[PDB]
Amino acid sequence: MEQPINVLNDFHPLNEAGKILIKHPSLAERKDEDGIHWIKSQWDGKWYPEKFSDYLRLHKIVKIPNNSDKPELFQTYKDKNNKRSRYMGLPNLKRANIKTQWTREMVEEWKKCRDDIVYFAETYCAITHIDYGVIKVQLRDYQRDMLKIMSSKRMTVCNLSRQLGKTTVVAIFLAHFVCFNKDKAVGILAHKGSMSAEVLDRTKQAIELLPDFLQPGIVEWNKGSIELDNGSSIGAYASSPDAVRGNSFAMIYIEDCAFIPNFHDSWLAIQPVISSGRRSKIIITTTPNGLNHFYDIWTAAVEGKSGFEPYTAIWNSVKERLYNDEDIFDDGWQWSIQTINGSSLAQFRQEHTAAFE
Ligand SMILES: Nc1ncnc2c1ncn2[C@@H]1O[C@H](COP(=O)(O)OP(=O)(O)OP(=O)(O)O)[C@@H](O)[C@H]1O
Repeated sequence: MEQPINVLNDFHPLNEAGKILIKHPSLAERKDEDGIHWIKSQWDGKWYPEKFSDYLRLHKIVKIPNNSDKPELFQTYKDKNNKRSRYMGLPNLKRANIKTQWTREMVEEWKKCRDDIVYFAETYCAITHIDYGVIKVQLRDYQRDMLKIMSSKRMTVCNLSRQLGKTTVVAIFLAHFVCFNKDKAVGILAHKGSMSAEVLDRTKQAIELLPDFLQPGIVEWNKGSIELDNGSSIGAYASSPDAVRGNSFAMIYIEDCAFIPNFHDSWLAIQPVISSGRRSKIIITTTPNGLNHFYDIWTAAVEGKSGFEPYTAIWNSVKERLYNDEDIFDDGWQWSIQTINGSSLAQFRQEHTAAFE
């Protein structure tokens, strides 16, 4: 007699020792509904179509309407044809201090965006589709949760895995912050100034696609910073105490925190900012890098020993990974095995499961 009767013959390297970290898909609940077969995921308890074709089919493909002739359709309207209203002849950018008249519905739609960040993102923000082109973004569940937390909590620390599309949500969040808040100076810090400039570029891209009524008048538009008519701005800097002390930020965003050398001095400098009577917001995102400065920040937050709200998302947050090479749902069995085999368990744990090793 070989292994017992009712024991699966499929094994996974992630289930390295007596502990089952990933359950085989054949053990999952199944059901038929809406004319197709569904399988329940062990990662979020949600139902997913068995066929990738259905998973894709169920996604809404909607383009960002191009309308520069009907102001009555203010939601998609942008007066680019009339260069006068344009910021230095720039078609997609609105000029500052341009006295304008609004209707009642316009004020309500503007307020709705100001108070519902997720609605704002999925109605006026977009991503580029390889073939369908530039379309409205359908936020992944983790992106939706991340947006809500960054917006509702004063200070947030995010421990993420790699390649989750997090820059997309950060850009949207920053665009939302400066477009619906007045006199807010935002500072983006990273190891290298060029890294911060990239985060700023993604944020500028989001603001550029916005319709006239949601888009603030542009006052400044540089590679290292921008300023809007409402007095809000964003600046890209290289992390250092000087950069922190050098400006009075209403919000500081730190990119890839665990990979910033000697971040300790920057962290110390940020303490007065945190404890300031102005109630500044602090947002940190990064993938882990061992037991260094970030591990200390993360642990304090998880332990509830600081004012930071912890948030985490790992490899299974990207649902396309839950379908195998044959376009069949397998809850990520194959994707994780190939990723581990192509690297190692240690690399996978750190890069894809946000472990501190
Ligand atoms: N919710 C989403 N729906 C569809 N596509 C998305 C979504 N979020 C991100 N993407 C796509 O993922 C791609 C990469 O995203 P992004 O640049 O944010 O990744 P990142 O956070 O910089 O990390 P990495 O570059 O390592 O993936 C983009 O081309 C974007 O179109």
